[PDB]
Amino acid sequence: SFSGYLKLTDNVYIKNADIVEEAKKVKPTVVVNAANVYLKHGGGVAGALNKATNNAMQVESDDYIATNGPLKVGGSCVLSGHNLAKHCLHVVGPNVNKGEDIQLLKSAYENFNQHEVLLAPLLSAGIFGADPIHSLRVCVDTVRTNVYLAVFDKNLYDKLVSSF
Ligand SMILES: O=C(Nc1ccc(C(=O)NCc2c(C(=O)O)[nH]c3ccccc23)cc1)NC1CC1
Repeated sequence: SFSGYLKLTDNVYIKNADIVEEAKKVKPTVVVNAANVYLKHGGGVAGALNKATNNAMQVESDDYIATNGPLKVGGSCVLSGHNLAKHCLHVVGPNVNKGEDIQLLKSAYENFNQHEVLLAPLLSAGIFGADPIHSLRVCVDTVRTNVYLAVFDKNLYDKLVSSF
């Protein structure tokens, strides 16, 4: 099971870890991907998860978009977790670097409530441009199911814990 996580609330836990390595070790029921609306997994968490699947995540994602069209910002879809998890919940948080509305971050975290337990990154953080301290606050105030947050950067992890 999940190990070495610091407890933040009744249901939110956090660890300084690479979500790829965490997923390979735990093989959770659900791993969250920090997706974009086109499911083009180029960089950040999405690029790293896709690379770990040997591009199988991108092949499945392209078939999903060809059938269904793009997701909405704040929306999600459930696909295979391949070699990382039973399922991957692809969630689209707003990308501040593309000018998207930061109020959609709460809608993005609401997708997590459809799953009892998840391994996840902070949405809209990293290359999506939002303040990770804000993202953690919205996560704690929105998600009611059990969420295990993996924060790649050690210095950001320490700041997130110390300012919580
Ligand atoms: O390449 C990797 N891992 C690996 C590579 C990159 C990341 C990463 O961009 N993280 C930042 C991030 C966070 C976060 O950390 O809060 N949230 C986000 C939301 C959207 C986009 C990005 C982020 C994460 C993991 N592993 C290989 C070597 C075995």
